[PDB]
Amino acid sequence: SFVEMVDNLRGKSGQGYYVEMTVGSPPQTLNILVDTGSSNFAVGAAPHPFLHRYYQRQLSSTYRDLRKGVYVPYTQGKWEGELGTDLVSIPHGPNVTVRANIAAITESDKFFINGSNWEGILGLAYAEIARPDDSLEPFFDSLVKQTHVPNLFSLQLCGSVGGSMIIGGIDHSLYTGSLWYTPIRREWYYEVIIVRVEINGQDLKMDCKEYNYDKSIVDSGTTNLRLPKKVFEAAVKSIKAASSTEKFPDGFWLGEQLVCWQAGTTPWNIFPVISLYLMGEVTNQSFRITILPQQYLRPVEDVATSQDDCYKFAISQSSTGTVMGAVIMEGFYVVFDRARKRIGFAVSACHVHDEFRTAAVEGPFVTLDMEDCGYN
Ligand SMILES: COC[C@@H](Oc1cc(C[C@@H]2C[S@@](=O)C[C@H](NCc3cccc(C(C)(C)C)c3)[C@H]2O)cc(F)c1N)C(F)(F)F
Repeated sequence: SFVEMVDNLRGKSGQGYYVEMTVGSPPQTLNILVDTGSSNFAVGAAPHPFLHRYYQRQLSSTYRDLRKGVYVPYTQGKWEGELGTDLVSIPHGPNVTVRANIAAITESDKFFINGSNWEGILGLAYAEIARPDDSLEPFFDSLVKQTHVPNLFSLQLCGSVGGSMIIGGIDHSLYTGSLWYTPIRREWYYEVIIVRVEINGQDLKMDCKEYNYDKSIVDSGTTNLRLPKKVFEAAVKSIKAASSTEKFPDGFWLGEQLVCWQAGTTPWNIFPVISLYLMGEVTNQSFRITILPQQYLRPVEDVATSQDDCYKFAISQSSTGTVMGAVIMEGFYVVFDRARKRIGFAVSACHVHDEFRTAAVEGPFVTLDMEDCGYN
């Protein structure tokens, strides 16, 4: 019955993907950002310049105050509010209702995005990183505990944008080829291990621990591919060399300045493909996902009145490990198989197009000593 969940996601470029939910009795409708990088379910519950609607606890007969405060500091953005529980449903999701923890957001700073069209966030990761602490049961744990929904979900994020969140299973009509699985290293973030990196077929040749320093996570709430300082520098250097045929302001490589070309003349060919190899399911085995420039050059509306094609560099430097954000996930079907502690990747039905190249998930590869790639 997964067909009812196909295309249940919407979004705007650089502004996340959201699903429709209802909270309270009678049901109040809200759009909720889908975030595999956090574990709190939180909604605007007070007026805000960027909110067109919000959760009104006073109007819900099933609302229960937990009489505890809470705050969450993200990389960028934070909010604080009051904890409580209430009934929650997903109209274009499984046909169930659950009582879940909800953080009612009363104050925030750089959390809500002007024009994003979402009013809350659904953290889909594990209790370990929930605030105030791991005793606050995350939404998906409540869903699985209270219903017969199987303990997994999958995300098809498509390149204003749409996608699918299949709750409780895998919809085989949403991908082509085979699914390749990498272990979830530890259940807090969706942490994985990258074992090799190549750019246009050239190995970066770093200690693979550098790729996962201090962790690597799959995070739908983050837009960019984010890379640890040393890896970022090596990657940009290689990407610059490959595209040196053209000139870019260095504010572009910092993800600040956008670059434009005459509509339809974007020189895709001069930008390399990036291959990330992930730890596999059997001994000394891995697989790779290959990312095209159409993924890491994010389309942005022209600052000028011109109808050029403009882009921002969507790879940026991190001090908290690798983050495989939305631009990596786009064009792949990603299965969060919590039941079997693994994450699967397959080429998405809405895969990214290139004239002479194609995003891919390929294996098996042999890779020795993969355990040594994890950072401790
Ligand atoms: C520019 O934003 C676009 C972004 O909007 C937001 C998205 C988030 C979710 C964040 C995005 S970034 O902060 C990484 C983080 N995941 C890893 C992480 C890093 C630090 C702390 C935590 C804990 C929550 C576990 C404590 C988790 C993730 O959840 C928070 C926000 F405010 C905004 N606006 C959009 F629109 F989704 F693309």
